[PDB]
Amino acid sequence: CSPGIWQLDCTHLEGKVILVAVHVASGYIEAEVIPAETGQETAYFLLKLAGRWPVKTVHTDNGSNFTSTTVKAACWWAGIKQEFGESMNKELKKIIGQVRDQAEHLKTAVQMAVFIHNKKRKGGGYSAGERIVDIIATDIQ
Amino acid sequence: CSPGIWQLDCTHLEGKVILVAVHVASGYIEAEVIPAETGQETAYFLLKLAGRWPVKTVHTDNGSNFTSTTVKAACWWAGIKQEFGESMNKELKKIIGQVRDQAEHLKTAVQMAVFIHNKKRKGGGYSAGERIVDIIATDIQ
Ligand SMILES: Cc1nc(-c2nc3cc(Cl)ccc3[nH]2)c(C)c(-c2ccccc2)c1[C@H](OC(C)(C)C)C(=O)O
Ligand SMILES: Cc1nc(-c2nc3cc(Cl)ccc3[nH]2)c(C)c(-c2ccccc2)c1[C@H](OC(C)(C)C)C(=O)O
Repeated sequence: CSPGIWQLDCTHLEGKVILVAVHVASGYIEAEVIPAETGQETAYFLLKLAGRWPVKTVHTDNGSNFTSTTVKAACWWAGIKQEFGESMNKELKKIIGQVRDQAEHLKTAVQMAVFIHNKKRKGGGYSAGERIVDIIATDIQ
Repeated sequence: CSPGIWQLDCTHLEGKVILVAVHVASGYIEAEVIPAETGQETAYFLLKLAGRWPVKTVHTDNGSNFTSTTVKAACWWAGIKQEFGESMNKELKKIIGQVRDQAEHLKTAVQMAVFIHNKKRKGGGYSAGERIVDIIATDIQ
């Protein structure tokens, strides 16, 4: 599938909000514990994302997430469009579960789990980390 | 130069602290406005970094930055080593200066400037964004 498609959603765990972005074509993840599930947090996260990867369109499973003028301003500025028409959210949460006692804060456990997931070779042998980079460079060259 | 070398430092602007990571070989940047210049912030940032890129060693211009047990725990966990033996900090700040009135918060202006810098083609024609991805994939293949 297309190299500029991302999925963005918020799970909850321990009374906190985890924003999770998946690079659809590769399965690569960025996630962030956010204080509140708001347009401002989402806008900000999108700007961070877009400055790091070529982000053409973003899908979500909660469309209402994308209605705030704040979010609209961020996709306007970065040049992003919504997607209208895995779950890595289960798996990520499987991994957080495993590493939870290795860290005091949920946020640290999240980043441990992002790390584990992104490196883990899918022997059949690339990792998600290796695939996104290969796909985006592939698509340069 | 080696594809797993990163530089990490904190500039100040408007009474706030900006953590800036540079991928040395490419000139690609990740930056983040942090509330305080502490070991905890640095540790956390390093975990985020390492889960996204293959991070072998990290250089800094303030070695004392890396002495806290907190920071040590993060490079231990992610498998990172210090570097002992551009400035993109001028340039980044040039760009923040330019975009400042486009955003209410310093943090947004930072992310705008990271975006601008990472995409900007160095016509001679790749961007920093294109080079890191090419270098890391290059180094896979
Ligand atoms: C709060 C916190 N405190 C300490 C910690 N620092 C210490 C310093 C001393 Cl002197 C003794 C015990 C100590 N424990 C550590 C070592 C970590 C840490 C855990 C795993 C990997 C890297 C660092 C965290 C961590 O939070 C971040 C720093 C990443 C924000 C967490 O959520 O567990
Ligand atoms: C605080 C804030 N508020 C609003 C904003 N939202 C609005 C909603 C309405 Cl209804 C009217 C005016 C509005 N202005 C916007 C549109 C932005 C924004 C600026 C540039 C690109 C994307 C979003 C920010 C922004 O901060 C983040 C959201 C990115 C954390 C900033 O620092 O300027």
